[PDB]
Amino acid sequence: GHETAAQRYSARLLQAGYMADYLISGGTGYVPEDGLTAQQLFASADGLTYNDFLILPGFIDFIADEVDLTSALTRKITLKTPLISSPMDTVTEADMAIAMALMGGIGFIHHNCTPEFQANEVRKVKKFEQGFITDPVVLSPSHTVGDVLEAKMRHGFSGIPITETGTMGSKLVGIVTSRDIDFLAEKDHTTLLSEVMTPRIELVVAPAGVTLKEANEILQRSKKGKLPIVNDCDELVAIIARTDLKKNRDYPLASKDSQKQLLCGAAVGTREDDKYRLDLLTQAGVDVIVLDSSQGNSVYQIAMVHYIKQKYPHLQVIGGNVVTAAQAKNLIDAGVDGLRVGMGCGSICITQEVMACGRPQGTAVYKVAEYARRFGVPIIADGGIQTVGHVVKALALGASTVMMGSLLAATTEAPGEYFFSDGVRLKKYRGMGSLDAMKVKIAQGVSGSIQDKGSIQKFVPYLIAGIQHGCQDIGARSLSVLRSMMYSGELKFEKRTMSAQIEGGVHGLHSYTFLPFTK
Amino acid sequence: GHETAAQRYSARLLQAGYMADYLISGGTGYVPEDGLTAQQLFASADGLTYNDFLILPGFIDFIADEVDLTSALTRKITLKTPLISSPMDTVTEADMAIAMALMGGIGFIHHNCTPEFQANEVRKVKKFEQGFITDPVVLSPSHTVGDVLEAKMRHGFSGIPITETGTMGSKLVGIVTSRDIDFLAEKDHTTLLSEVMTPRIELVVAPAGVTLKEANEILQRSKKGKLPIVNDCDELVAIIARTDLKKNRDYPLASKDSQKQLLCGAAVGTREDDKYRLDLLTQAGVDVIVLDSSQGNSVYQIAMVHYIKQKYPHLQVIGGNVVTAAQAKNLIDAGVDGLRVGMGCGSICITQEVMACGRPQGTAVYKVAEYARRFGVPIIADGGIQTVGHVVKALALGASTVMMGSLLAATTEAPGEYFFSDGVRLKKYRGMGSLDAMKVKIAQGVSGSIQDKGSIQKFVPYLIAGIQHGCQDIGARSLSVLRSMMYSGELKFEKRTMSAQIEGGVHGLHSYTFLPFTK
Amino acid sequence: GHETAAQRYSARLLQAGYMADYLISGGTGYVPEDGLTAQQLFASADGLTYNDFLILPGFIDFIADEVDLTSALTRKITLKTPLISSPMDTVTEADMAIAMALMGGIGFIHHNCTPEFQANEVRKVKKFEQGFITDPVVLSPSHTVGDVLEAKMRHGFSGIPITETGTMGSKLVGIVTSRDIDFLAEKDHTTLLSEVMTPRIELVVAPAGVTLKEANEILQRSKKGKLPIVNDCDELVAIIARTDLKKNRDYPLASKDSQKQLLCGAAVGTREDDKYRLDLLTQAGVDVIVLDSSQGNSVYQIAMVHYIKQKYPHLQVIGGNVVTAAQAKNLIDAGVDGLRVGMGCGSICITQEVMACGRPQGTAVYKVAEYARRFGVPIIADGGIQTVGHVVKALALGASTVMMGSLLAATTEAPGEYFFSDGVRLKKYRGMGSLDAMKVKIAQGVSGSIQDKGSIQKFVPYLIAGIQHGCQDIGARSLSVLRSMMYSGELKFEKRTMSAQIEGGVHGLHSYTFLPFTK
Ligand SMILES: NC(=O)c1ccc[n+]([C@@H]2O[C@H](COP(=O)([O-])OP(=O)(O)OC[C@H]3O[C@@H](n4cnc5c(N)ncnc54)[C@H](O)[C@@H]3O)[C@@H](O)[C@H]2O)c1
Ligand SMILES: NC(=O)c1ccc[n+]([C@@H]2O[C@H](COP(=O)([O-])OP(=O)(O)OC[C@H]3O[C@@H](n4cnc5c(N)ncnc54)[C@H](O)[C@@H]3O)[C@@H](O)[C@H]2O)c1
Ligand SMILES: NC(=O)c1ccc[n+]([C@@H]2O[C@H](COP(=O)([O-])OP(=O)(O)OC[C@H]3O[C@@H](n4cnc5c(N)ncnc54)[C@H](O)[C@@H]3O)[C@@H](O)[C@H]2O)c1
Ligand SMILES: Nc1nc2c(ncn2[C@@H]2O[C@H](COP(=O)(O)OP(=O)(O)OP(=O)(O)O)[C@@H](O)[C@H]2O)c(=O)[nH]1
Ligand SMILES: Nc1nc2c(ncn2[C@@H]2O[C@H](COP(=O)(O)OP(=O)(O)OP(=O)(O)O)[C@@H](O)[C@H]2O)c(=O)[nH]1
Ligand SMILES: Nc1nc2c(ncn2[C@@H]2O[C@H](COP(=O)(O)OP(=O)(O)OP(=O)(O)O)[C@@H](O)[C@H]2O)c(=O)[nH]1
Ligand SMILES: Nc1nc2c(ncn2[C@@H]2O[C@H](COP(=O)(O)OP(=O)(O)OP(=O)(O)O)[C@@H](O)[C@H]2O)c(=O)[nH]1
Ligand SMILES: Nc1nc2c(ncn2[C@@H]2O[C@H](COP(=O)(O)OP(=O)(O)OP(=O)(O)O)[C@@H](O)[C@H]2O)c(=O)[nH]1
Ligand SMILES: Nc1nc2c(ncn2[C@@H]2O[C@H](COP(=O)(O)OP(=O)(O)OP(=O)(O)O)[C@@H](O)[C@H]2O)c(=O)[nH]1
Ligand SMILES: Nc1ncnc2c1ncn2[C@@H]1O[C@H](COP(=O)(O)OP(=O)(O)OP(=O)(O)O)[C@@H](O)[C@H]1O
Ligand SMILES: Nc1ncnc2c1ncn2[C@@H]1O[C@H](COP(=O)(O)OP(=O)(O)OP(=O)(O)O)[C@@H](O)[C@H]1O
Ligand SMILES: Nc1ncnc2c1ncn2[C@@H]1O[C@H](COP(=O)(O)OP(=O)(O)OP(=O)(O)O)[C@@H](O)[C@H]1O
Ligand SMILES: O=c1[nH]cnc2c1ncn2[C@@H]1O[C@H](COP(=O)(O)O)[C@@H](O)[C@H]1O
Ligand SMILES: O=c1[nH]cnc2c1ncn2[C@@H]1O[C@H](COP(=O)(O)O)[C@@H](O)[C@H]1O
Ligand SMILES: O=c1[nH]cnc2c1ncn2[C@@H]1O[C@H](COP(=O)(O)O)[C@@H](O)[C@H]1O
Repeated sequence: GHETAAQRYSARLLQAGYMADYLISGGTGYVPEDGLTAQQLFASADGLTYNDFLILPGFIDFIADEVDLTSALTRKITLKTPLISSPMDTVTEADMAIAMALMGGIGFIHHNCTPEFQANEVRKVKKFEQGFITDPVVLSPSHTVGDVLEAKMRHGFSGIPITETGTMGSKLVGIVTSRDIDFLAEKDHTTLLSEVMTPRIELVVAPAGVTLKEANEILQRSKKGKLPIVNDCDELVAIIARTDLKKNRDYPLASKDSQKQLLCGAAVGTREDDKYRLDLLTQAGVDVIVLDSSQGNSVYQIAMVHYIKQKYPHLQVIGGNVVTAAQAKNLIDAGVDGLRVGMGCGSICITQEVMACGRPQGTAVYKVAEYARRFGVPIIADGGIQTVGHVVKALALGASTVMMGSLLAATTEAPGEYFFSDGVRLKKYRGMGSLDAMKVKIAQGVSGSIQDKGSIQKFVPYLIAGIQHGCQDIGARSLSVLRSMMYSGELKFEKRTMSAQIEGGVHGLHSYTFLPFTK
Repeated sequence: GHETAAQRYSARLLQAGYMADYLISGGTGYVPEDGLTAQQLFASADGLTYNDFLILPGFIDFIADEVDLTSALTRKITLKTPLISSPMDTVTEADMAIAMALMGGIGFIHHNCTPEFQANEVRKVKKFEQGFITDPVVLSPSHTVGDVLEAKMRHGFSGIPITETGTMGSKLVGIVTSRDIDFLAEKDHTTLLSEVMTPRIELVVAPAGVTLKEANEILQRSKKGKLPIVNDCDELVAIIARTDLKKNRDYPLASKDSQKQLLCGAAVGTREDDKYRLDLLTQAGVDVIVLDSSQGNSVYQIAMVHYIKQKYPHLQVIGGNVVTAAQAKNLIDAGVDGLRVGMGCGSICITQEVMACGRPQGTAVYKVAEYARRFGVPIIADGGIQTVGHVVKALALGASTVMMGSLLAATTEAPGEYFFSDGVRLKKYRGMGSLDAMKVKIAQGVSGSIQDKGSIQKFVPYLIAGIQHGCQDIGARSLSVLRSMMYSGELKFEKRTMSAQIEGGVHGLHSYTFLPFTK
Repeated sequence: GHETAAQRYSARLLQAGYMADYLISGGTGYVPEDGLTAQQLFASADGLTYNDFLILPGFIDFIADEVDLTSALTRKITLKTPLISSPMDTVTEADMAIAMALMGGIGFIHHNCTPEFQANEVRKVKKFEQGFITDPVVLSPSHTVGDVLEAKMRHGFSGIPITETGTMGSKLVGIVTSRDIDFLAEKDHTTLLSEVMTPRIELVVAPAGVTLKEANEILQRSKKGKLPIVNDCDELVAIIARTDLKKNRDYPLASKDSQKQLLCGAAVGTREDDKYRLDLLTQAGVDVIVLDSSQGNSVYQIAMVHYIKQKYPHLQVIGGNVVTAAQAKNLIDAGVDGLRVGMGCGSICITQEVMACGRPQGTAVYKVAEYARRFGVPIIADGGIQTVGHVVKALALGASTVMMGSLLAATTEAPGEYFFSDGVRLKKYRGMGSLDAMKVKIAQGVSGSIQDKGSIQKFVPYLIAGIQHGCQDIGARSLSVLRSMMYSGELKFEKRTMSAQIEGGVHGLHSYTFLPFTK
């Protein structure tokens, strides 16, 4: 479980110089009751959003850096950070999904594209970091230096083993890399690869049947960039690459599978066409699926959940969008591994004033997460996240992970180009029901634009530090402890009037210019 | 000289199927006279700035890519691009001066710092790209792997040759790079370098007395990252690095000296302390000096020019902001190698409303350049450059090179950090007389801010393409040809009314959003 | 006469190592001709104001601090600084007129008050600093301590010699100062002054007929605060105070008469009642008069000039507001000692759009000053002064002194109270024809308000440094040299288009925040 502020304070006193007290209660020391429990905050029957309340501070006995951010994404997937990139076309193709998985989150690739385009973007994510490279790019020695330059420009790899037949079943005859084609003149599409390859007699190679770690130490001490792995009959089984040891060293939080590939999610719809799409995504090695709709409690979605679970039984599935326990029930009972929570919140959205449907997002996260914990199901809080305070609030109210759109939009890894809208660098960010990119055909999104924020690799550690410092002022050692304090009634809340929201902001200053983080 | 639009058109006709005409004039064909000559434009005796006139289009017989942008900076320095970074604290330290020299321009490092700080920033520029590295980092084999990690942390160089003294006056015992320290655990500051160095029996080395091209080919075919150069007694004379062959390939315009180091300029003032400062800068290998002032026609500046030309007679000197021929005369006669032109123009200025002094910048560039060409002296047009049209206008009016402040400010290579003030990503940009960074002490600058523009290496090729397309539309094959057409009276101009400046902008559109450049 | 930039440069060359040239011209060296002469700038026959032109920079061979700002106010009055405070009720009563005279300018007290109020404000200016105090506060010994406190609260003078009769026509019996009444409790209005005065046997005194300097040395070595001056029969002739030696040390520019009193001016109108008002002002010891009217070329003003000159022939008179040489003629011919120049310029003014009359102020200063110098008459440039650049321009065009309203308004010495208008400290500033203060009775001014600027004693040295630095970039060693360069054609001007005025200011910065001066 977790240890109370009174228990922690009592323990820190017992570690220093400064009786019948244990017999009166014991462990349950006196704390004066102040603020509201989450049960009491939401018993009000009013629509509260992240701006309408505050979390009261606790007792601190740890540094903010010791705060554990480990989170369940689904019944079976754990991420080292609570952060998810939202499956939108102006947010997340492979560049974003790689950057999020490296920083210890995940991305879900968007589906405003062909099945083959989406499966190729998933395949680009899964190939970025590797244990054994088991389907390497291979060439026959009868190819040309111009074919190595073409391969480098088509895939992006220079380290190409050369086997007789030209596949990973033939016999190894050499390797080509950058430093044996890099200096070559315009005689590229004439010089045969046998003229440039480092020949198989020169190679450091390892016998096939070595663990990844044994092979890593062999590669590591060889001082080479590639190590070929070869069976008894001297045939190319796999390669490994020293840049993947560097990627490991460079990114200590990265979300990886057992093959040391980055985790990737993808979106699909609930149409009959989405089954073929799902077949290609599972061939591409996708780790988790979001089903993707305004209103997830439907016969169409409940059918698609049952199909995915009958066909790919090891695959993880997240339920659509829900905002009530009555919606969450039918999807949990259909057998989803997580739920996405939010309807009409989201910076680009107009669904509440178009459809009349939605819910205030603080209430929705609390009500759906409180229902879902009864079955062990994780919640994603989706949309309305404008600040690190909204992330800490979403997590404190019972969300396991937080999904962001506009906060990750106009980073360098978000799709498209900047275009300098109106005296500001200012990138495009749209919404998936925008009618800008998809019978009267009603819009539910608004095609806006967002200020430049630079790289995800510089912006996500600012989110992580803000979440850890928020947990420290609360007195929570981890996100699991934070949610345990909330369901126990130890975590206390205060409501805000309008003037309380105003005094929480910046007041009657003339000029105002905050710098977010400095490194 | 150059060939005229009539001559070019007549030659293009002679190349195709489509008499006594040559005898009437010959070569000088009829063109109807339209617009003004530059001498007529400025004979008006009104203060014209870059917005108050236009250049009329010519005859096109070449592609916008064939346009030669080569420019004289001084009597003896030529740059492959007309572009200079202004010596200001919020614009140009070594990161900017490296980026500008790589893209074929130059930077002048600012002097709002100590003599040792400025000479160290010059030394960082000169060390970034190298022919023979003659003063490499060297260690003795009695040093420890923790010293190599410290040398990487302090200097930035992974590849350290090892000699028995630990200096380049000694026999080479081997080499240490990253791939023989990169995997090491916390036993770094105990393990000796003799346990990790690739010994001199394993090395590829070349005999001292090779040319740089011979040494390049030896290094290149060796496939190693370093080649040590050694004398007859096996002592380390120099090293070369394949990193510099890559830098060369990657940056085809880069402004370099005979030692293959980047060119760097620096600023100094006209005080007695600037004599010592100049000595450190010349020890650091500075290529050119700006004497830096609001008003360069002074006894103090004319003394400093004579001092520099007596003490360092091979150093290049630029005269320090003149706007009249009468000012330019005394500095040209004192023996400067170029002039900086502009006074109280420049985005951060208040000099004209504080001092009453200045001149309108189109007029000043024309008057000073037309006087300076009589003596063969190049002009830098400085300040007021808001657009690529202002660059093309400055160059057409007789400037050899253009110096920019605010246009290069708030790039990634400009000094300082971004601070997200008011829904805009901004960087700090001030002016050198701004009283925010330096007797009543009057201000001449204003401490503003500028919006983010990303990297110089992405923004300067936009300037280059805009300058070449501007030349193509004019009908000029090079910037020398453009200035030759101007002094000959072939290049034609039109004055603009206020309404003409309005119709040259964007009109009564409701929304408006231009993408500057795409690829 | 002045010495030319060519002559100065040639002299600086003769001071260092760096023939027939003197014979070709001699002293008149070659300078390339650039810009316009003032004669040529105004020959254009368009209305130029201070914003429509610039002064071209010269040759510098002195530091900006060597610049002499000495100026003629009238035919017979000289001030150590060109600066005058404008006779308006929101600008100049005695506090402002003292502060301006101390910083080496002058103030003219306003006449929107009673004759006795104006003469009392003049008397407050004249009493602030003193040589011999010839009419001191004197009390008789039959008086109380309560009388000494009432005198201190009615005049402000704590040091009171005690003579028998209680007037200067009597024997001295002691002195009372603050230090021998300050500790007394509230039993004040009982105790006789003979109980508290330092008696005449204890006093250091000097014999009548000592010069002011001899008396200064006696007071100085005595270490006392006062020195009484006494005749041979031991009667009180005068006192002097060490406070005035401190004031003298503290204000080295202060505008003083031969009795070491500050200079003061006053306004009067041209009604019959102004004849009585003038008699009180001359009894108060006023130094100079303004005749204060929108249009000074009137039969009423020419009558009042002849009256003042026939009655008070030693008094200095400034003719009213003129903008043409044809107006200036009839007032110079009536016998004025200076002229005020400007009509409809002035920040609070509406005369041009109400009356159709006025003139552009650059043209008016030039045309009136060029006419007035033929007779040796000084010009005051009045109104439209927004910057130190406008002061330098007005002086360069031929004004001897500059008179300011809105620039001195909302200082601490300007009349009235601050009242914090709209989130800014913001004081009132009205105009004298404003109908806010005073048959349809037409308004000619606009009852506005101005930002706080602190003390005149902190703001006028900023003006002085700005004027001196402006003269230095022009190459003028004094204001007389600046006007000599202008009438000779050595001083050169450039006109400004609209875009030229725009590039002289601050450009497309996002934020902008200049600090005027730092001390
Ligand atoms: N969460 C929100 O607040 C919200 C609101 C609007 C849109 N969106 C987003 O925009 C996108 C579009 O959402 P959507 O709800 O319009 O997509 P959707 O395809 O789920 O629903 C659109 C319509 O198609 C119907 N439909 C779906 N599957 C069907 C099937 N098999 N047979 C017949 N009809 C079927 C639905 O009932 C609905 O009427 C998604 O990316 C979604 O996440 C989100
Ligand atoms: N070009 C412009 O329009 C412009 C205008 C204002 C300021 N600036 C910039 O701001 C900075 C400061 O310019 P500045 O003109 O104030 O610097 P500066 O050092 O040239 O001049 C400052 C003052 O010191 C004096 N001075 C200079 N050397 C002297 C010496 N040896 N002995 C005595 N006095 C001496 C000058 O005459 C001047 O009064 C520079 O970076 C300059 O480029 C540029
Ligand atoms: N300088 C300016 O541009 C300007 C413009 C308007 C007002 N003011 C100021 O307003 C204040 C009021 O003065 P004013 O400008 O109204 O002019 P004013 O008070 O001198 O005269 C007002 C009117 O009365 C007339 N008048 C003056 N003396 C007269 C006499 N003896 N007999 C008969 N008629 C006589 C004038 O001709 C005019 O019509 C002054 O402080 C003046 O300087 C200044
Ligand atoms: N060479 C190679 N690398 C692959 C392949 N599939 C994935 N990769 C990844 O691509 C990277 C290797 O790129 P290379 O071009 O071979 O050369 P490198 O020096 O190892 O990597 P860089 O430093 O990025 O150039 C590693 O991160 C591999 O995991 C493949 O078929 N061949
Ligand atoms: N070749 C290769 N080896 C890896 C990779 N990631 C981990 N390993 C190896 O497996 C070991 C696993 O230990 P860690 O590095 O602590 O755990 P990790 O989660 O796999 O990797 P990190 O992302 O660095 O935490 C490493 O020491 C490496 O030897 C990878 O991408 N490629
Ligand atoms: N080691 C080394 N060799 C260089 C460097 N720059 C040029 N060289 C070599 O010197 C020769 C110069 O030819 P270029 O490269 O065509 O001309 P460059 O002006 O020196 O370099 P570019 O900037 O590429 O034009 C070639 O053999 C280059 O490989 C450098 O930084 N380091
Ligand atoms: N090794 C080394 N490089 C130097 C030195 N002075 C300048 N350099 C430059 O530093 C750069 C990188 O040096 P290294 O770290 O040794 O070589 P590198 O491994 O190719 O550099 P990266 O690939 O960028 O890590 C080259 O461009 C050299 O020209 C020096 O003393 N030693
Ligand atoms: N008591 C007295 N003596 C003064 C005063 N002003 C000047 N003096 C004296 O008269 C002599 C004048 O010398 P300065 O003070 O250098 O010249 P100044 O022109 O009178 O005054 P400044 O312009 O203020 O320097 C000195 O002996 C002064 O001490 C004053 O207000 N009171
Ligand atoms: N005492 C006195 N000072 C006068 C008189 N008329 C003008 N003053 C001026 O007022 C100042 C002297 O004021 P005091 O009240 O005597 O006191 P103080 O000696 O200045 O001492 P503090 O006011 O405390 O600095 C000097 O500058 C005098 O020139 C007068 O009748 N008596
Ligand atoms: N396992 C190996 N055994 C022997 N030689 C190898 C092996 N792997 C690569 N080589 C050779 O080593 C040299 C360097 O290749 P490596 O992969 O280490 O660097 P690279 O990626 O090509 O160089 P760089 O990083 O500078 O671009 C090449 O000549 C290559 O053919
Ligand atoms: N001239 C040389 N002769 C022989 N071996 C060398 C030579 N120069 C470097 N080495 C050795 O070759 C190996 C690779 O070094 P190299 O400089 O080529 O790559 P690196 O820059 O260290 O590799 P990386 O780019 O991956 O960081 C190291 O073990 C190094 O000690
Ligand atoms: N000429 C003089 N000879 C002798 N005593 C004097 C003379 N002038 C003043 N005194 C006496 O000297 C003492 C100090 O006088 P002073 O004028 O310096 O006092 P003050 O101005 O009130 O002092 P403070 O500046 O501290 O307030 C008083 O007791 C005063 O009566
Ligand atoms: O067009 C749309 N209409 C309605 N909701 C949308 C639309 N597109 C995406 N969303 C939701 O908006 C969320 C992102 O919200 P944001 O982080 O506040 O910008 C997504 O994850 C979706 O749940
Ligand atoms: O404080 C200052 N006042 C006036 N001119 C300055 C100041 N600092 C720099 N400058 C000039 O401003 C130029 C840059 O102008 P910009 O490119 O328009 O932003 C510089 O190269 C200098 O000549
Ligand atoms: O009410 C008014 N109407 C017209 N002109 C005025 C009025 N009051 C003062 N002035 C003029 O305005 C000048 C001050 O102008 P300023 O310095 O620009 O504010 C004064 O010296 C007068 O000449």
